[PDB]
Amino acid sequence: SDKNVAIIGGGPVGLTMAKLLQQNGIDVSVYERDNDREARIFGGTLDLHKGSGQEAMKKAGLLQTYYDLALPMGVNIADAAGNILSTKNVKPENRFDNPEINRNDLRAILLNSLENDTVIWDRKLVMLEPGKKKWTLTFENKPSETADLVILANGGMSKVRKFVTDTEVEETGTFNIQADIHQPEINCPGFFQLCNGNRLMASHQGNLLFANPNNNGALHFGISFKTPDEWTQVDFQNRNSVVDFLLKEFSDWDERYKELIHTTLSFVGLATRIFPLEKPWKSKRPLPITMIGDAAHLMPPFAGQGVNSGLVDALILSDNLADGKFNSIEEAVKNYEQQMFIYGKEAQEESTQNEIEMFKPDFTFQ
Ligand SMILES: Cc1cc2nc3c(=O)[nH]c(=O)nc-3n(C[C@H](O)[C@H](O)[C@H](O)COP(=O)(O)OP(=O)(O)OC[C@H]3O[C@@H](n4cnc5c(N)ncnc54)[C@H](O)[C@@H]3O)c2cc1C
Ligand SMILES: CN(C)[C@@H]1C(O)=C(C(N)=O)C(=O)[C@@]2(O)C(O)=C3C(=O)c4c(O)ccc(Cl)c4[C@@](C)(O)[C@H]3C[C@@H]12
Repeated sequence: SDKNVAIIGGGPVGLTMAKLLQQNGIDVSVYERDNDREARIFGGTLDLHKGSGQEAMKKAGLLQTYYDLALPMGVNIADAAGNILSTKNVKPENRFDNPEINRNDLRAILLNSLENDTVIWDRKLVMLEPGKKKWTLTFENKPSETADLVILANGGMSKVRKFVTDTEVEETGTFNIQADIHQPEINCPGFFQLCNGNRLMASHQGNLLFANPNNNGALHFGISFKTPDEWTQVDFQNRNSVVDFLLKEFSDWDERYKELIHTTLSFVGLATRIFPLEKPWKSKRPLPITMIGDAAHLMPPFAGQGVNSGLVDALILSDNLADGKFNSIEEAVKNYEQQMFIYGKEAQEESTQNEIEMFKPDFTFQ
């Protein structure tokens, strides 16, 4: 390689891709939407499985650092009334597939690992266009740049996939509402104490509640349900409008959980989406281009596949792009994509499948 790569998106999947390339010498860049490095990343915690997510960290020398920040966490399962199954973390296993890390923390660990100015902040890729030998990358109100390989690694809603595949995202039919509570122990004591330093999942009448009670000192919860045919007709801008819907749905549940709803300051309602690995991707492409993470195989969050498969993506493509066991870039990508279409479709089938089971009328996590 006498060339350069451009990864669109500073996600955990993108930044990883960046490290694994950079430590092999390959000249690389990460164009990130976010306005600066201390931008707050909304969402839960992530857990890197020992088979996969962890392996990539290993190969970047960051596995250790990952544990250092990660927190092993037990899981309580609950009725609407009260407790059902507790499960602590047995010390034989607290260093594996469990350790829940804060999304920002992971990025901090990743940004450290990269040379300075590897990530160009406030760069919102609006358009991608292939020239003679280089792609031309267009960013909203910033100068364009060019590169010899673009790796799309920029979210399940990537607006810029066209050169790789005509496939488009699809809503699965469920919906998720997600929120944070700061100082959970004061603002939802009832709920905090039901968690008891442990994650919490409870299900009742095709309504699922999940919670982590300790995400860097804030509780993050999720509510889930098949999308109402009524929908759409809840305003995620008016908190009163969201609260009123959740209370109608959650009327049955204990006083403790209703506190949680009534306390949340603001909600983030996004539908469950899939970007299916259905057709093979375009086999004639103007220049070399590929996709990793959710830009590749966006799938329902109901299985902890997601970041893990996506990190595997980096591990594989990065190896391919460095070992010198391929004759052209085309071939190295075209090979990574074969493998991903395999464990990828697996991960998706699994997630879809878990999705179906949970919202089935009468479900218990036991
Ligand atoms: C509610 C919820 C819960 C989830 N829970 C889990 C889980 O528990 N375990 C798991 O493995 N997965 C989970 N997922 C999926 C998980 O978040 C993703 O797999 C992973 O975070 C996505 O990694 P990524 O870097 O490929 O995507 P992203 O993290 O979305 O990274 C893309 C990056 O590109 C940036 N970007 C977007 N557009 C542009 C652009 N135009 N130009 C430049 N940059 C851009 C974004 O800002 C972002 O920084 C969950 C998803 C949701 C919605
Ligand atoms: C966003 N939503 C889907 C869930 C959610 O709201 C969570 C949260 N911390 O509040 C999660 O734990 C989740 O985001 C989350 O992390 C889950 C998770 O890790 C997981 C894995 O890895 C394997 C099997 C299962 Cl059944 C799960 C499971 C159900 O615990 C999911 C739940 C989701």
